[PDB]
Amino acid sequence: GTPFQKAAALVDLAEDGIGLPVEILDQSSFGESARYYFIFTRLDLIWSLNYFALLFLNFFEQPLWCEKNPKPSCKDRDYYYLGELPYLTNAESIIYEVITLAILLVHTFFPISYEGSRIFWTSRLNLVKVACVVILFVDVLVDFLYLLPFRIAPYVRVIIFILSIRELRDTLVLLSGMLGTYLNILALWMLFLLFASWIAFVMFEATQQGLTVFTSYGATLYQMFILFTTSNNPDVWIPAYKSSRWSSVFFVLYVLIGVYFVTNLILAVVYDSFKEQLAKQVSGMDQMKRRMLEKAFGLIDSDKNGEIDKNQCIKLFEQLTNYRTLPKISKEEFGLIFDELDDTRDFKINKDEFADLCQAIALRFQKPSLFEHFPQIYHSALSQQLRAFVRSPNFGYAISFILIINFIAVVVETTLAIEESSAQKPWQVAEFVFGWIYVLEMALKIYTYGFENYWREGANRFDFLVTWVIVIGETATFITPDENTFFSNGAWIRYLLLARMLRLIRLLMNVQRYRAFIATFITLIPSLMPYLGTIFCVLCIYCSIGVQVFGGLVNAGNKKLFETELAEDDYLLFNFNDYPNGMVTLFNLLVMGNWQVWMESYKDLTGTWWSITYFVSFYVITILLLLNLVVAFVLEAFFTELDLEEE
Amino acid sequence: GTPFQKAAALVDLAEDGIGLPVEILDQSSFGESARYYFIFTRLDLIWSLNYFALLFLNFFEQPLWCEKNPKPSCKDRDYYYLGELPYLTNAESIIYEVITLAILLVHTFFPISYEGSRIFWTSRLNLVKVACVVILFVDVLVDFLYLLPFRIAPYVRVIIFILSIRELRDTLVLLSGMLGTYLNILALWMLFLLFASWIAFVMFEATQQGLTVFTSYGATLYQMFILFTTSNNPDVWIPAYKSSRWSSVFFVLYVLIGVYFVTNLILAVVYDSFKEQLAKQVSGMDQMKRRMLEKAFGLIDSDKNGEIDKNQCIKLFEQLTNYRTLPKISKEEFGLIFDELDDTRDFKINKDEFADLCQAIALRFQKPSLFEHFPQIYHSALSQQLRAFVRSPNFGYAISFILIINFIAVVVETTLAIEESSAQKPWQVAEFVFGWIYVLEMALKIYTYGFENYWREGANRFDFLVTWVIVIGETATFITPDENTFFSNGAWIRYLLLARMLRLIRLLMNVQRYRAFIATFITLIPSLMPYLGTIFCVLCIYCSIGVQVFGGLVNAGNKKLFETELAEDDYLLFNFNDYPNGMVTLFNLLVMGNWQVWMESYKDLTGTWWSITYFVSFYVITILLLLNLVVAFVLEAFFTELDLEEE
Ligand SMILES: [Ca+2]
Ligand SMILES: [Ca+2]
Ligand SMILES: [Ca+2]
Ligand SMILES: [Ca+2]
Ligand SMILES: [Ca+2]
Ligand SMILES: [Ca+2]
Repeated sequence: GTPFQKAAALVDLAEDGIGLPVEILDQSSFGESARYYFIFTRLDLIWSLNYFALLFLNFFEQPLWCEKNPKPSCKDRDYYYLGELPYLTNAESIIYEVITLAILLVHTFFPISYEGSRIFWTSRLNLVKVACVVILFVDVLVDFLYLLPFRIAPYVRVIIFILSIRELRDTLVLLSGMLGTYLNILALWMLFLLFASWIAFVMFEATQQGLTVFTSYGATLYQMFILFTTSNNPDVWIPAYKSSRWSSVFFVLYVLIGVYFVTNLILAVVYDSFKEQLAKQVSGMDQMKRRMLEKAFGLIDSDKNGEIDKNQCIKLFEQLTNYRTLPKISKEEFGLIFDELDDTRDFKINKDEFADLCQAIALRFQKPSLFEHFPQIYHSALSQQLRAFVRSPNFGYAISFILIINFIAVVVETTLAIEESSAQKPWQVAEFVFGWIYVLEMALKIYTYGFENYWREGANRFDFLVTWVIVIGETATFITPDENTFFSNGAWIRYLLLARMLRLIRLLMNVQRYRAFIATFITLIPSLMPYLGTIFCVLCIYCSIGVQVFGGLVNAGNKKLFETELAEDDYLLFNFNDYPNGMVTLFNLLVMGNWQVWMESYKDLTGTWWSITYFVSFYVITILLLLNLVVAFVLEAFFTELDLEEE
Repeated sequence: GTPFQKAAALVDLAEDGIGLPVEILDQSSFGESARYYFIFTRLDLIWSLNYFALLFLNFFEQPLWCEKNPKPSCKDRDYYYLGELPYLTNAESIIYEVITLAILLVHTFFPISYEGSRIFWTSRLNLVKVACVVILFVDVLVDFLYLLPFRIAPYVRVIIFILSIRELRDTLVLLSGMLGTYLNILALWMLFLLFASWIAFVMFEATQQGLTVFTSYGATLYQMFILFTTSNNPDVWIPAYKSSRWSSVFFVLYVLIGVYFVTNLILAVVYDSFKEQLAKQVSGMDQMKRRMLEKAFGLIDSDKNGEIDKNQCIKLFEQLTNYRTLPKISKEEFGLIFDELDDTRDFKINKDEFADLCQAIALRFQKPSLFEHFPQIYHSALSQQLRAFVRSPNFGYAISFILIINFIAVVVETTLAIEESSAQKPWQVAEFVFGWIYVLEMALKIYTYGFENYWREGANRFDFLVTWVIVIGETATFITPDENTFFSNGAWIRYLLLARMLRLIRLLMNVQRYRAFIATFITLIPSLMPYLGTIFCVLCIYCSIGVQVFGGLVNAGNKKLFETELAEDDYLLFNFNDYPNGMVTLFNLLVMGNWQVWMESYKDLTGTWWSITYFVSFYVITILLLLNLVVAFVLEAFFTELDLEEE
């Protein structure tokens, strides 16, 4: 067993908790596990595609209320206000499920090769994975045999997706940590609602407002909760205002105190609890990483000199360069990283000085063109003058001028968006000219900056891609002047218009203050991804629940639906019949926009007051816990960067 | 001229920028100015009452649209949806205005006595004050003569009230400072709205959504601005969703980006700018305060020894204690203040050590009963055991037990809130007993702690007041059992029930985690008062404007009003006919609850697209700038208080 291989495995496990167990490092037959692990990691993209396909299966699955026999079969996509996504027949669903299950079974049970036997079965996460996959196998086998209270496949596959990604698991652990403090603050919020509703119930006992709205304590509590959400602020206390204008003072006090005090208090408590949870998790990961790096360093130096020389550290570099989970490293980057790692400047790396490897490896991003093969062309008087022009600050001025002229052309073109394509050809030719000038611009920029220097930064690659896609689109439009179903259609023209509008957005980066804010947003989006994914999974679970319980109560032939708020407001296309319909309905409830319309209506269709436990629990878990968290991150990023400029 | 008098004036000016001018300190005839200033400050409560009466005059003034001759006179409070506040006739209005104007004229022109002549006419604040008062005098004289485009008195007296209070002036200066940054971020927000609306206009050109909602660029910009506030989130893009379910992706992107990027960015920018404004203002005030303290210290020490001996420093306090604008100081507190001021512990105060006078004076709040006059009663065997009981921790346990019994009794009372008073007398006697037990409790607490000890803290005073207030009412209810219009009325019984329920809040006072949050809420409001006052003044200005322009367009006989959103939603009692009606309508717009209903409707009644400039500006100035600032203070207070414990 080569010690450098064990050190490379330890570095992989030090970068993140995913890796080989520490209990297999010194045991015999180490390379056999290593090769199997490497082959497994070669297919991470395949595994990711499989998991995403497993999740996206739910969008196309036939709803359970179609599994029965409604009086019209649900192929009439308009009767039940469904729409726009196809349904897999039994054969398609079965073959798709079998494909996904085969890939999942290979993925789940493959670790047994490189984890030994006892280690695989002694891990809680692996036990949960195997339990989920065996439940999935039993469920699909039952489906095959039948061809049943309900199908448990959506929930189990969503759980598999959640625990297949490290970030979602971390988010769930953090939410579990927060749960206690969240329940504590929820108790105070509930006490405030209960006392305020009791006060309102007693005050408006025999008044006109107590005979239409606050009929009992339960109705008063319900309406006061809705009012706390400010979804019906003027509506709820119109009778009180009409009977006595002084009654509005109490409701103004309630709304103001509730909204500002309670809402901001809940947000602050959630942010504090999540910050403490992050502190604990990050401390745990940091200690694990430090311990793993210490073990690796102790393993490497078998001479016990205390420091690592040049050749040994280089050898470690090409031993660990084989992993795909670590950043790519070049040849001279080996020496560059070794030089950067040295802090005491002694051509050697200390035990504590080596504890900064993970940060150091992905830190260079620097350093030469292929245009210097022929020096008779690159070094010329006209070439030199053009090279002087390209870095001249007036080059950006000229580009901005061309962009403004393009802006004028696009605005005048959109002005005549009603007239037919008879007079559109001169403008199309002009935009062809503009696109080809932009192509000349990018080609000249490549011809100046070189190839690799042009490819180092990512924004330049994005500009590269957008320029090519827009120019190939405009060429496809131009070189085919005859009518065709792929070039004379208005959709292609609209796409071309949007392409020019994005190219005109490019202009907005001229203003430094706006460019800073756009850069802050763009940098923020990757860091907000795990929480958005957790919200997406929660919406998936709630959509499964809503299709299960509120399945087909909204129809075109229902009688008691047309007396509800949903039909009167014309939201009947926002329902829980489909999976996509649930995806959009939970988005509409996700913003508190007329959110009580659904809760009022489905409570009527279901016929029980228990159904609101679905929506209330949705509001309490999603809006008060997750969205508050997202808003907290957005505010924190903006506040930190804002303080960063003046600091 | 006594130097100690000049030092006292300088210390008064060092506490806050309000005081005598610095240019009269060395001039002859100081006591004449000092006595006039002292007499003036003796009437600060009268001045405050006068200013508040001037501000509250607007609530009762007859609306201008009544000064004309409508077909029915506006004494019909039901025809124009007015109500509940009386109108002053011409004589009452004239006499009230003359009284207020005379008092304010005395207040404004009095500083001429103690400030010389040139100094009074060389201050910008005095110049604007005299301009406001002369404009008010001209306006009231014109009103008297007439017995006219519009009445300028409301705005003028609102500005007089605004600049009569130092905190409102400071808030206006800070808003003027923020105006530039707020305008920049508003420009960015407007660019976002403009381009998003253009993209939506060209996307949905010939679609069903472009033929009903996005008819033109102006209508699209209007609807997208409304959608930015999520006031009509599902409503606006129903046609797009019904024609193509994929069109919802664009609107989901727009709404999410708006709500979670732009709104929070505006909030962060406003908070950062305002925090910088506080930094500048507080730095200026602190430097001015230190300069004034240095001048005072240089003035007092005429021996130039560099430190003040004890007796002279004590003598300074008898001179400076005559001002009503400085905290009260007791005779024996002089030595304690002198001891606390001394940091180097040398029985003397240094030049730099004198910088902490304003902080030190209002800092002691410590240091004894009158019950010890007879020692034969207080020092008794039973009295000693009672003293042991009262400080025992089980005393609070017994109090809580009594409170829980009171809870059970009052809940059972409220259950039988429908039955009349025959069975209500046993419960009335029960609450008679409970209130008198609480009276025994508070009197016993006085007897064990003393009188001044019972009076030092303010919460004890509040408990004192509420105990007497509730017990006098409960005893007046019982001692007069016959029917009366002041004791047998149901309103009095309801007041008694609310008083008891408010008393039961003490139970929540026990839970430490809830106690901290309630304490933070109580402590925050004193610090939030100037901003709420600024918002109140802005609402006053907008109410004056709305009554002026949207005066009587909402009637019971209007034809085009019943085709608007206002009448259909039954908000007609929320209008701008009155001043109180404007006070509540601006509150409903102040919270974004169905806020576009008014803006849609008055745009129809006025018949111009310019009227929305009233509401849009109201959104831009109040909600984006002021309410965001209030939310920032609430968040900051909660966050700092929460982080205090873990630190
Ligand atoms: Ca790893
Ligand atoms: Ca070594
Ligand atoms: Ca070293
Ligand atoms: Ca003063
Ligand atoms: Ca002295
Ligand atoms: Ca000293």
